[PDB]
Amino acid sequence: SAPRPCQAPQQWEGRQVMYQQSSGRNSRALLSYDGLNQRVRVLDERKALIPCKRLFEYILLYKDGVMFQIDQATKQCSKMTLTQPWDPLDIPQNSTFEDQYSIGGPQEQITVQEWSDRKYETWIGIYTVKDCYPVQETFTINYSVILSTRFFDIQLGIKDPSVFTPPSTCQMAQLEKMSEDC
Amino acid sequence: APRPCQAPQQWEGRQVMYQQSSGRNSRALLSYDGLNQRVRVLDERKALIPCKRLFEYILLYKDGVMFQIDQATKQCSKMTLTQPWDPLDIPQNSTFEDQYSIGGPQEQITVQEWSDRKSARSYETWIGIYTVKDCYPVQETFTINYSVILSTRFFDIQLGIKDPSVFTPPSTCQMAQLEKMSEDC
Repeated sequence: SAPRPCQAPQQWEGRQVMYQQSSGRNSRALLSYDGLNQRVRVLDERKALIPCKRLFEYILLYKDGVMFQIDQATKQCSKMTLTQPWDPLDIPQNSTFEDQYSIGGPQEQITVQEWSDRKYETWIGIYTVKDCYPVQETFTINYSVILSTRFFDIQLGIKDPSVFTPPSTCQMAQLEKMSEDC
Repeated sequence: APRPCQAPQQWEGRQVMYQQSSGRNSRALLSYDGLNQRVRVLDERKALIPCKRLFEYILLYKDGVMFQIDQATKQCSKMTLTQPWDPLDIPQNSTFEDQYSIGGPQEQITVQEWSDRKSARSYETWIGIYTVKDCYPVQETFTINYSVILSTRFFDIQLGIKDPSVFTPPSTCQMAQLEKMSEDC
């Protein structure tokens, strides 16, 4: 027979490195992922002091239809409507099985599997074999990367759920986006 | 402060190479022989969807040459090698960025991210992710003014080269086409 898809943990926090082709750049962030409540929080990290990217904090509530963008310094808020639907960090059953790799080398390694859902926008995810932790996600339109994103330092559960409760400023914030440049 | 480990300088495995020029990922087999300054790579096709035409590239940097070989007809292209040899290691001059852990608890590897930012007056930064215990390469990313021009992931690494004949070009490359050839069906 053929490999059957495992079940990704649906409550965990860790760190991400996200590449997007629109900018052509990498963004580091902390990432809280609560798939049980369809909600996700992310906090920009600066790598070195070279880009002055202006750090932000984004809170996405898909149970509602909304997301908040918060300057990390001034804490000023932007309320953005959420259009596209909730798309969880798991490997759906309908997905096909591409490949099984091993990362690292002979002494210290993990086995991982690459799956493709092709949800013509195609999605491809790499999750571990033993316990199904996410390592990488890639969304691609006609066979060119629009976005990929790497995950590490993952621990299960959410430590402090207040991460998901927006600051006082978002009680009545603008509606019209904020920049991301100094 | 973290000191850079020593990468293995002979291994074979598989690569996934992203290129921004194409915007695409290409899978291939990779034999890497940094002791002999030479590297061979053999295209793999994902599915039967792109008809990308498979190739085999052999890079001999000691002789300053590289050959591009059709996997079907075995026709060859000899292209002189310009930019110099750059091994898959973390040079000493490199600075230390971050230490991650991939996967989740129990089935995990710790890795270190290092950056050489090797200018050569253009400010092209190099960023490589290597394992912490025994220094195996997992990922390489070259970027010019802070946008990815090329990255490449490595897996299924075993040490040494099993059959070194991979590095001897086929009979046809003894006098090859001398220009580039296409990669399309």
